[PDB]
Amino acid sequence: VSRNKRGQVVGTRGGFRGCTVWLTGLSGAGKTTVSMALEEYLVCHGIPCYTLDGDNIRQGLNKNLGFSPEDREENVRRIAEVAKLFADAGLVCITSFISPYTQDRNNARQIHEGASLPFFEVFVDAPLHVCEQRDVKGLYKKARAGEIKGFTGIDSDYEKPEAPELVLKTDSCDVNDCVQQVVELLQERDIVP
Amino acid sequence: VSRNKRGQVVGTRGGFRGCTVWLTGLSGAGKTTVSMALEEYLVCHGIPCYTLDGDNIRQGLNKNLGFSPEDREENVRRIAEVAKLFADAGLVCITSFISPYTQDRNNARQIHEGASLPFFEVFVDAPLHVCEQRDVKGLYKKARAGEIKGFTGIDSDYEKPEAPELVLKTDSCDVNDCVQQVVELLQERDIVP
Ligand SMILES: Nc1ncnc2c1ncn2[C@@H]1O[C@H](COP(=O)(O)OP(=O)(O)O)[C@@H](O)[C@H]1O
Ligand SMILES: Nc1ncnc2c1ncn2[C@@H]1O[C@H](COP(=O)(O)OP(=O)(O)O)[C@@H](O)[C@H]1O
Ligand SMILES: Nc1ncnc2c1ncn2[C@@H]1O[C@H](COP(=O)(O)OS(=O)(=O)O)[C@@H](O)[C@H]1O
Ligand SMILES: Nc1ncnc2c1ncn2[C@@H]1O[C@H](COP(=O)(O)OS(=O)(=O)O)[C@@H](O)[C@H]1O
Repeated sequence: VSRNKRGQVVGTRGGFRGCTVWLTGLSGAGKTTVSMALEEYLVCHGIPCYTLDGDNIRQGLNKNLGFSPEDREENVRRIAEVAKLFADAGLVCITSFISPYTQDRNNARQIHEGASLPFFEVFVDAPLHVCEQRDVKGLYKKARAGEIKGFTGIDSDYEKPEAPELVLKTDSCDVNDCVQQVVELLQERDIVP
Repeated sequence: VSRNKRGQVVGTRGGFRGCTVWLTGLSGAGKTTVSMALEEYLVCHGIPCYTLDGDNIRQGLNKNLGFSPEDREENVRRIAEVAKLFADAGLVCITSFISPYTQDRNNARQIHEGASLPFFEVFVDAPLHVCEQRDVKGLYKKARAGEIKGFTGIDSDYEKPEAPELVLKTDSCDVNDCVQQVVELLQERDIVP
């Protein structure tokens, strides 16, 4: 069946709006918080969606991947292909992964734009020194202590987005305020009516 | 957000009905035909769904897998995890893969029933001699000729389902008739109202 027919039966608000909102950023930058609140926002506004994150991907589909650069590349590649299917199905697919390599984020975008599906890269941008100081899950302490090897920002590279569709300054917005900025982008791009 | 809230915004017909319809069977048994017509049927009845098949999975997510037993196991494992996400999102996920190994089909089921998501194994059951004689894509000729190695039914095993939820005798039903049997199962299980 065609995408337009999907858009008729997916959700109450007519129109096909499948797409992928690709969050990227350091550990503790707020990706989980923003993605969960974005999901709540969309559902409350009648827009079916689904979130892919480390919790539901790296314990399942990607349980056989570590954090070597090669495994992060394959992690993101698989996530991009799954997000493309969710977008093709008519859902707003929100992805919440560190995704530290420019090439793999751009490969994820190419998979979508080849299939003529919208792809929005959102750089969840908090300074590393802020993420370390808050250390919301204690991970940065263990990384400095050597108990987690190759942790992004400490012993593994994060390549900052140079051309995201949106930059979220999460040391300066509360959850709902950063969500409002994502909603504005989705309205501009005719995802959210 | 919860599954019940998803069921409110996914589709027009209220109620959460996410699940996976897992087709299994020999090449040429009719999996593609039945899955595509099932998708058409559900969409026409206002039920959002999505089909995973060799066309959209083995050229994308699973492009790095062959047909060794080990690669078929990983192929099915990844597909099962993706189907579980689609079911969790509230969609009827139709899968259309040979899935020749009992253990991997049962592992796929366990992934779903652990997450309390319904899983319906449909054995698309045509005799191998029938599939060979029709040879709808010419594949069986190339398998006998040695141009495709380890082709299911010729140089690779198909373990017949012993406990499917439904057996589809596709040498004896036309497309719509086999679809009607799947619809009956989904009605019995409160997926289709
Ligand atoms: N001053 C603030 N008040 C409320 N929420 C905030 C504030 N600053 C950031 N956030 C939100 O908190 C999450 C993490 O922000 P961060 O500054 O990394 O940690 P923390 O919020 O614990 O200070 C992000 O989703 C962000 O949107
Ligand atoms: N007598 C029939 N008339 C119409 N469709 C059929 C008939 N027998 C099978 N089918 C459908 O054709 C597809 C493949 O059936 P199969 O017998 O393997 O090949 P073929 O249909 O070319 O004879 C299946 O989806 C099945 O539902
Ligand atoms: N070495 C690590 N580097 C970054 N995150 C890690 C590492 N080890 C475990 N984690 C974590 O695994 C999740 C990050 O995974 P991803 O977002 O999937 O990373 S990515 O680089 O491959 O995109 C977080 O739960 C998290 O803190
Ligand atoms: N050696 C093969 N055995 C079975 N199918 C093959 C083989 N090589 C290519 N194909 C095909 O690949 C698809 C079957 O793939 P799957 O359904 O994904 O198989 S499975 O065994 O791993 O579940 C069909 O398009 C098809 O005919």
